[PDB]
Amino acid sequence: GSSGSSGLEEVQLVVEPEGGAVAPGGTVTLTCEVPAQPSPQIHWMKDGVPLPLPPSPVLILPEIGPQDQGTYSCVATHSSHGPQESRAVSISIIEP
Repeated sequence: GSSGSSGLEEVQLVVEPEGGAVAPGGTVTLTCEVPAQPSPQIHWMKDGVPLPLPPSPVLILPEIGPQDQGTYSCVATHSSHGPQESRAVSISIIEP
């Protein structure tokens, strides 16, 4: 958190659903395809730790559950750019 600072970010992480939640056993899609960059350096972190998976502009997490719950985030790193971490998406289970 923070007292109340306002900032911007080039990267626009897109999760599905947008809300960032799904039933216990669904499938989510983490799209971080930067508009300015065609094939930038896409990354995936879970709780401040690099997950064992190949870097791609599309990361689907089928069969989500309680263990899946957490907070993901895509980081873009390429020429004329720096370590920019997109908003953190907290994936949780919905109780319909």
